Amino acid sequence: MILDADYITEDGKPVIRVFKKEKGEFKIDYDRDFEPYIYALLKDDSAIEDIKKITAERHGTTVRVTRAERVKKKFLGRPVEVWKLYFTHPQDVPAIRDKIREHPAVVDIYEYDIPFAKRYLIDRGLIPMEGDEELRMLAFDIETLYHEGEEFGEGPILMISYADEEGARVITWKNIDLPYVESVSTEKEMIKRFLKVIQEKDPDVLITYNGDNFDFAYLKKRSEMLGVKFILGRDGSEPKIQRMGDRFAVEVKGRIHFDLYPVIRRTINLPTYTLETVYEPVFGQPKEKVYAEEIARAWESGEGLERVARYSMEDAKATYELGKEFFPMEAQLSRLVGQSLWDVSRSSTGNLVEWFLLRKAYERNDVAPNKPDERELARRTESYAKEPEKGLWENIVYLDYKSLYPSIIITHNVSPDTLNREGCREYDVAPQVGHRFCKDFPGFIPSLLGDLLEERQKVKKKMKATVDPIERKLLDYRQRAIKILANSYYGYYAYANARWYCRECAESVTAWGRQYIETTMREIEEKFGFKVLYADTDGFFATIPGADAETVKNKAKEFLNYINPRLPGLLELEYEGFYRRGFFVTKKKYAVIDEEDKITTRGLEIVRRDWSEIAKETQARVLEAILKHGDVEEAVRIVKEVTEKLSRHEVPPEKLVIYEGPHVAVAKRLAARGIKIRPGTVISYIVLKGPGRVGDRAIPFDEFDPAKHRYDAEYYIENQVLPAVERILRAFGYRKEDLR
Ligand SMILES: [Mg+2]
Ligand SMILES: [Mg+2]
Repeated sequence: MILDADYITEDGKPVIRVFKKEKGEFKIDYDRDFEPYIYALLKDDSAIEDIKKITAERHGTTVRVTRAERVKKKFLGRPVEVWKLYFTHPQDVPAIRDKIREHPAVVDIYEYDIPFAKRYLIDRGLIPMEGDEELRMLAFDIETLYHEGEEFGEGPILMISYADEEGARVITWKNIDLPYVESVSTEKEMIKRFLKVIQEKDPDVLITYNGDNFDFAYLKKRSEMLGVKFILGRDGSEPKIQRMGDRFAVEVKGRIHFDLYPVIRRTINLPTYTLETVYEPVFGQPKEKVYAEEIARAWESGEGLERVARYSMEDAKATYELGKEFFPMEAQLSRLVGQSLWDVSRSSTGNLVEWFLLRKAYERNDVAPNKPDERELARRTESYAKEPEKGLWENIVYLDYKSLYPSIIITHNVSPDTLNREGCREYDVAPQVGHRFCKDFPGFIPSLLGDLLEERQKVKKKMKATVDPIERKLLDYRQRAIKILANSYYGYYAYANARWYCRECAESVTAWGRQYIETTMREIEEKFGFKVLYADTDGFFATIPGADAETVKNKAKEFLNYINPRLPGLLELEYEGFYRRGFFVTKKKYAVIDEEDKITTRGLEIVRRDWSEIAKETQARVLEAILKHGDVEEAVRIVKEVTEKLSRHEVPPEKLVIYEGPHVAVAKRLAARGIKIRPGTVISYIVLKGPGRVGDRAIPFDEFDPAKHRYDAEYYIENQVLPAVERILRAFGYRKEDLR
């Protein structure tokens, strides 16, 4: 199994290194014979003898064109000739290319910014992560003493923990009694201990959380002074700290540094992500955080410390198992796309599509377009972008659309190379946007999308016919990845930095989308007696007013296999679900309840950061009276009861606690217990009645006596409780005033 590729240089020449892991042992294939190159379109062949003499310099030495050969290719569905120019070292390219294209006989130059090792993987047709191999993985984390007045680097490494299928321990230079900790002389001897560990297990994959921006940039700095050589690469080098966007990323030769942060900030959507945050949504339960306890352990020798140890092995374990959760999808994405997991786990879907197109382009001898320069990219930033029935309804079906966009792309053959072509004998016309797409031949993108979809279907048959749990799981992920990629083409067409950019294609796919949803919703109403209540870009909610639940489910099935044989191409409507009751507020706000009594809402619940218990309980009760019981007036009543108790200081002070000027206040009775507070802390308080603004006197929930402190009743009624139900009831005709 190919893990990755890079290159080094001897006496001015590149040498490719492919890191493999096959049948138990690590291997390194070297290749001294690959050559860098680019392309050029010349106004007349006679100019090459001029171009072969252009020159530049690097490291004080002269750089030239090695060889030049005339070649036949395809550019946007039009045959054409170009010259392939070779060189000696890949870095020669960045230093001589500009000159070559500012020559008069040059229309343009192509494929001059494809990194050498990826160029190699694509041209030699090698595909990383392809086998059936078992890779040893292992995570690790460090803990450093907070030195208030920072100077990033200053302050030893208190702890460092790792995690493997074989347990999970912690190593330290202090004394601590626990069946899983380790104590040694100094931090230096700690760091040497750490290195000796990895050297022993020799992991193929190292897992971390934000390891690209903290953990490696620390173990390093505080090692240049402890006088130790932080060696981890199977080649004996130190981790290579590179630069991606405006932040950084770290690489470890021979291995694979998997940083969860990027993936998670893309696979799971949350308001504020955090190791303990993201750990709960993945599979069940909590962990603990926000310490200033490091300060306590620093001042006392005894303990507090023995608790902080737990924190560590926990970061370490919570890390090893989340990584074990997102590795499969990222590995299949790598195999599907043709690039390493290091790069794939750190890129956007837009880039995944690009890397996929460049490979196919080479495969089919299609020359690639260039990325946008400052101005082109400047233009490409001018963006592109009915009402729901009102009231309470019942016996509702939701009809889903299967692959809407990629479906339209294939059916109408929408591609940059088929756009408004001259002399086209057969073509389709884009709805309101009159663009003509030629059908005299298959379009570049369309063909590839078509091949992808039927591929997914062959994997599904295989997944439904295999009986082994391990193969079934593998085929399942491979199957989902084709889906993620396929549903990314539409967005790609409108991606400013995209090589195969096409605004006429995007607007068109969007226009056809509305025509199809329009005609489908018209059929079901005029020929089957339904009434559409809400519509999305894809599916829609509908029902037959005053009919039995089974009468609606069955009538909807009759509709499906009546409209599909009538729909062109691969598009289909698919039964999705049934709901007993629901109401739709605006273009993206609604609430529904399934038969099992489960309630779902979109854009209605608390998006706050300062929510409280009593505010969350009341909104839930309002939604239950309406959806589970179909009683609007009962909801309205429930909201008055609550504001009444809360106005008569009767509400149990427990449900009033909140997490994260009022803050400036909490920082006082806290800075009293000698507890300092900076940006990453725990702020749990309760609002009280005070001599100033209605929401500025609060104190830690600790300091609370049912006879020394009362609670600011109006803060809860106005800032919190009402704005948690106002929008829902505003849809049934009520206002703020009918709630107090
Ligand atoms: Mg950490
Ligand atoms: Mg830790």
